[PDB]
Amino acid sequence: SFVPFLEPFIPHENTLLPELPFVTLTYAQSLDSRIAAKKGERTVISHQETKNMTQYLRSKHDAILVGVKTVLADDPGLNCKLGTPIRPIILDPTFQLLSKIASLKLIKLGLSGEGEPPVFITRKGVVSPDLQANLRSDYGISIVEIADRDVHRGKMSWFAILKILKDAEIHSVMVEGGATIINDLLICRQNSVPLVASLIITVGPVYLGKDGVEVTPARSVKLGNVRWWHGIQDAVVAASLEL
Amino acid sequence: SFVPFLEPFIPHENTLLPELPFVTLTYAQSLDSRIAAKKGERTVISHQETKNMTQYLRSKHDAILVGVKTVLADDPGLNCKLGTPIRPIILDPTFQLLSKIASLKLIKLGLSGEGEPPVFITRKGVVSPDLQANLRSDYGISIVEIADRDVHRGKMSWFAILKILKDAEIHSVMVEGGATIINDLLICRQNSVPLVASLIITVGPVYLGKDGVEVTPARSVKLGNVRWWHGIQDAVVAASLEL
Ligand SMILES: NC(=O)c1ccc[n+]([C@@H]2O[C@H](COP(=O)([O-])OP(=O)(O)OC[C@H]3O[C@@H](n4cnc5c(N)ncnc54)[C@H](OP(=O)(O)O)[C@@H]3O)[C@@H](O)[C@H]2O)c1
Ligand SMILES: NC(=O)c1ccc[n+]([C@@H]2O[C@H](COP(=O)([O-])OP(=O)(O)OC[C@H]3O[C@@H](n4cnc5c(N)ncnc54)[C@H](OP(=O)(O)O)[C@@H]3O)[C@@H](O)[C@H]2O)c1
Repeated sequence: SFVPFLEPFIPHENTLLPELPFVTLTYAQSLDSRIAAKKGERTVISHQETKNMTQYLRSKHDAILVGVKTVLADDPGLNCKLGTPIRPIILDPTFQLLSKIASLKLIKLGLSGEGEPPVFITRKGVVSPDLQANLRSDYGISIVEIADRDVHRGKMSWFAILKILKDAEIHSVMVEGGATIINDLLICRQNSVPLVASLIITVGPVYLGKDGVEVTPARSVKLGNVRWWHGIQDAVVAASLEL
Repeated sequence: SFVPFLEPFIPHENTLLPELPFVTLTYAQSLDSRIAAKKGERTVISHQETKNMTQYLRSKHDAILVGVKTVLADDPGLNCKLGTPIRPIILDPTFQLLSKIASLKLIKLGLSGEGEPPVFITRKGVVSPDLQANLRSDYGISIVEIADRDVHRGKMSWFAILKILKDAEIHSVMVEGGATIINDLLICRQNSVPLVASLIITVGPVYLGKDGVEVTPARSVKLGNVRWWHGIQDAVVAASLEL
């Protein structure tokens, strides 16, 4: 199955950037490299054989990270079906989700103990210190702020985010999407060294077409240590990013 | 290997559109569904194991088809390294390749006997009857014209093309690219029946990025009879198109 297949790619000590958590970038794509169907169309890409794999990967990571738009589009739970704890991290620069906090599935799971209470990553001063105290008391939420010095062209530095997480004793983070985060992380380097340690992609045998949500990085990206797995319907490629 | 994997997908007689050849649509893609690198960058997608697979598929087809821009970009051979004959078919509506005829690898192979002399598919009256006689004498070229009735908004009808090829006793055609032709054939139906009988895709473990040549159909497309294979570097998916 996928367990021996993934054994070299689950978080491990041989990190080229030890001030950062072990970063897994992982997503499910159609053949034409879409990760969501067009607006109004149901998204069916990954089948249960590879959904199980994703749950297994979540059991090996301290944290799971997605962007606001993923939260808005999917209302994900962001816990682990095996029952191991995993900390949800939401990249929400202006805290758009504030008005939905009481409705979110990830908030509910944090309150029911079926999940861990989330961390939202925002720009400086987006959430006032007393709003943070109320949200922390009412929902268990933490707010983590990125200084303006670490924001370039309106994008928070991935290095700054990961260093904060690592300093909060998050030793491994599973970044699951969406397309913006995937595209940025695929090309993000620190002195030629990729921040992503493991890249694990489910390929579903479907086309979602030109109006689906596309993944493609701004330049070409070479992979190393490639290994393929497949089941009845889906295939999975695991790899590292080349220098 | 890939031989028993491909046995259900190589040309066979159980065809739903017997006035057409058996059509295999087959290409090599990056993970981000690009079939060629950005302008001026080298395109390395398919590794030797699947290059061998492509040559094996050519040995099962009467004909191989590409568009002009593929020929311009790649100057391809379009023969079969196993030594079996395969007829090159070039979709070239205005015969842009006229000026390059003497230089093209595929013409040289036709003249050397390592390949078969090509067929060019043009609009009506693009190549005068005595230019065709000369080109047929000087290079072995055949010109096939598509009637104006079968051309809509500049695009020739695939149903008309394949009918002509079938009527010329091409019983199976391997359509290899490029993106324009792949995108069109992925959605092309005749009374809900796809013209493509087999879809065979090599996925190479690489991203070519946003400036590469993208494959993605204009709407979502479902697959049937999905089967996966993988080697040391590449994966391969074989499927039919769903009704
Ligand atoms: N099939 C799969 O595996 C899979 C997995 C995950 C998600 N998805 C899909 O992905 C789609 C969404 O993708 P998306 O690209 O639209 O959204 P996304 O990547 O989840 O979120 C993007 C947003 O997050 C913020 N953000 C991300 N990186 C940032 C950075 N470095 N600095 C600052 N802010 C940053 C920005 O928020 P602001 O707009 O507030 O600046 C940005 O607009 C959904 O349809 C979802 O279903 C699919
Ligand atoms: N990795 C792989 O498997 C693979 C395989 C093949 C090709 N490729 C790459 O693909 C690129 C070519 O893609 P592309 O989309 O530019 O070219 P293409 O599909 O080979 O040719 C497109 C051109 O062919 C003509 N054409 C196609 N369908 C037609 C139709 N139904 N009716 C009339 N004319 C039609 C038109 O020529 P006019 O402009 O004269 O109308 C059109 O602009 C090249 O870079 C090549 O390297 C990659």
